[PDB]
Parts: sequence; structure tokens; C-alpha cells
Amino acid sequence: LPASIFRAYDIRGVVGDTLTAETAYWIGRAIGSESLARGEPCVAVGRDGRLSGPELVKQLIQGLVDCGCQVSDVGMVPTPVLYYAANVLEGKSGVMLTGSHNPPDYNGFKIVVAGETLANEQIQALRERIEKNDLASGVGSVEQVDILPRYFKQIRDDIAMAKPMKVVVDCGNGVAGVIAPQLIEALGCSVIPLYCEVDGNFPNHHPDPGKPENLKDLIAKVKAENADLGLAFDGDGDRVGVVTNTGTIIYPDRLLMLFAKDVVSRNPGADIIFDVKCTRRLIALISGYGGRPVMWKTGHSLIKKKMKETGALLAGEMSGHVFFKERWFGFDDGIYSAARLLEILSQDQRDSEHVFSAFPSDISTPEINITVTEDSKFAIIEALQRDAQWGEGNITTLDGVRVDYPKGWGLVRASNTTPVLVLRFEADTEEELERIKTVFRNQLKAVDSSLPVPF
Ligand SMILES: [Zn+2]
Repeated sequence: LPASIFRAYDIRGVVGDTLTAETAYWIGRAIGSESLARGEPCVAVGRDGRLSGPELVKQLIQGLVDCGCQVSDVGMVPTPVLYYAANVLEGKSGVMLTGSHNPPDYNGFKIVVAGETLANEQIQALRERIEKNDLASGVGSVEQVDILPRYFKQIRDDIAMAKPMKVVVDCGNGVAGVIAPQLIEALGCSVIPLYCEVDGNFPNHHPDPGKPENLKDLIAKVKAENADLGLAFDGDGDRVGVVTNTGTIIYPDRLLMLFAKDVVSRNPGADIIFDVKCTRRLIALISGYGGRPVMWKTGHSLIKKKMKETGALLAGEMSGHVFFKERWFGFDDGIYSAARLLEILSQDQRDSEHVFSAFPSDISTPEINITVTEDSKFAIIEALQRDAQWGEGNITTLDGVRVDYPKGWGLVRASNTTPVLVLRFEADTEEELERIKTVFRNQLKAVDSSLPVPF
């Protein structure tokens, strides 16, 4: 098997190329073996709306079956619906066959075993099982399970909208189209659908709401139709993007402010987790309402683990994964997060533009990317962590180098998947912002004077 498909938080490859049917089988074999080792013979299996789904999933299922596992096949569903299955079915294991937000040819696996979402060394351990033939053998079973109606009802029964809203819903032709428009409607909204037909060719924009260019059609439709809100889901439904009635994009750190206010209001002292890319204003907001802010690493799987470790009721990260434990199950779920957002907004007399603009904000840069090289990217961060002088800033090295100052903050980290440094800066004033940019510019240039620093 190619080692490269075994990534930090999932398995991902190009179907017919680095991910063949044979490899999918051996992966199912590895996962079923790991599940049995943890005392869990019952595994749910789901797939998104990709072209290779209906056939590749059979290999995954056969791999699991050939271990002696009891497979519950939930068919084509959003990723968090698969996570839901692995919470309400007999078994606490689940495999989602998905290529997320990537081009049509990509597919892969997101993996929960006996309640744990696998990351890092646990994903490498699956490959090692295959290479070592450390695999179970048995005669397993397959049961067809229709879980979407249970998921639908679960959400509808617990969400209480206070006023009707008109909402544009952009699914980007991904699998969220099976439920997001119908569920939002059932909550008491009018829904304007955009690209809600499931189509693995992704013939319109690719379903990745983290890139503003993929929100252009959403913003245009919201304004044209005088809608109250726009929502965009990623390909598999574990992420959501948000635009207000005037078309302002609301980033996940700002969405988390609204969610934290609400959750902490019912749950004094609750831990709330966010990643190192989130605004410092979110830290103050959480603390101000009496919650405990916990800053952690970027990365869906890691945030999820941290939630279990801290007992946090809510977590989110800047790419759009939002995790509710309060009233829910603790997994990331763009569809449920959209329902929770609608619940809050419906209770307010203000438009969604003014709900969000009431919150404090720093002056911030956009996210900055600098392309370096695969040979240099981690060493640049190490040099910054080892040799840079940051003055009196609170330095966080959980994930790159973040420095929080009394009036601003800055981050540089290396991308896991590309030869790129990722940066963001904020401050309460322009003067302070420039001071913080200069500290980072200077520290970077002190590592390599030819680094292409664009700020
Ligand atoms: Zn996703």
C-alpha cells in the first residue's frame, strides 16, 4: 500500500491510482482488526456522494466482514450522520468512505473505533497491520440500516426556532443535499436551494466553504432574494460556512463567539476549545461569561480528542468544523451546527448582520500563505521556536508559534499537507497591528533573509 495515503487525520487517495479497490479491502481488513482488538465487533459504514462510492464501499465492507465484524451499512450519508450511527447503533465503531471537499477522483476514510476517532500514530498502525499481516479472520455479517430518518428526527425534536427565516442553502453538489434543505425547512424556514442535487462530478463550484471564492454564488443569491442568512456545506457535511443577510462572511471563530455565549449561559464554568488560528477576542469572550477557554491544535481529530479529555461542551476550529457536546454527541457536524445557529438567530429581533457585528473585533489580516519548500518548512518553525525573541508575549508552541500580546496576536505555522507557512495577525489598533507584523517579519527574516515576507 502507498504509505502516503495514510494521513494525519484520515486516509485519502486518488481512486484507480493511489487508492485502488484492493487497497480499500485491506484497509477494511485493518480497521475491523483494530476494532476487534478494542472489543468492538459492530461497525457502521457510510459513503458520501462521490462517483467511486457505490463500488469502493463494497471492498471496505468485505474487509470488515472478512475479520468477523458485524457491519451496519447506512449507504450514502453525510459524514456526521455516519458519526451519529456510531453513537446510536449497537457498535461504537464507524467508517465513512469520503474524499471530503476534494476533486471528484479523490476518496478515502474517516475512522472511529470503539468511540475513538483515529489520528496520527493510530492511522499509521492500520498500515502496519496490513504490512505485518496482523489481521483478524472471521465470517462477519452485513445488515442494511436506514439511519437518516432517526438523525433527522433527533435534531428536529431538540431545536426550537422562535421566528421563521428565509435561508439560502448551498450544498456544492455534495452529500449534505440529502438532508440540509429538508431539515432546515422542517425547523420552520423557507429554503432557497443552491447546488443541492448530489453530483459527484461537482459540476459547479467545489464544495469547500472555507475558500471565499466558493461563497460568491451564495452571497449573490442571499442579496438577490433578500434572505436572512446563507449557509454553505462542504462535500461531506462536517463543515459549514456562514454569510449574513448583507453577504458578510462569518468566520468560524466569530460563529464560536455566538455559540459560546449561548452554551456557557446554560452551563456555567464549561470548557470551550478553539484552535491557534482563532481570534484572541474569543478567549476573552469565553472567560468573561465564566467559561474556561482551551486553546488547542488545528485538526478535526485532535480537537475531538481534546473535547473528551477536558470535558468541553463546545469546540470549533477556523476551517469550519464545529463540535457540540451540549445537547449532542461531541462530533463535528455542519448540519447540526447550522440548526443550532438558526435556533439562536431566530430568537433575536436583529438581522444576522447585526447579531454578528455586535461582537467585539480586532483589526485582522486575511490568512496569509507563504510558499517555502518541503525541505525547509518545519525547520523554519523550529528556528522560530528555538531562536526567536518575542519580548513579553505569551508564547504558544502547540502548533507553530503563536504569540499573544496585551493588545494583539500573531501566528505562523507550517501546513501539514503543502510546502506553505500559514499566518494571521490581529490587534485592537492599526499602530499595534503594525508593531506585531514587524516582530514576525523580523523573526522570519532573521531565520532566512530571502524569505518572501509579504507583510
Ligand atoms: Zn468535510
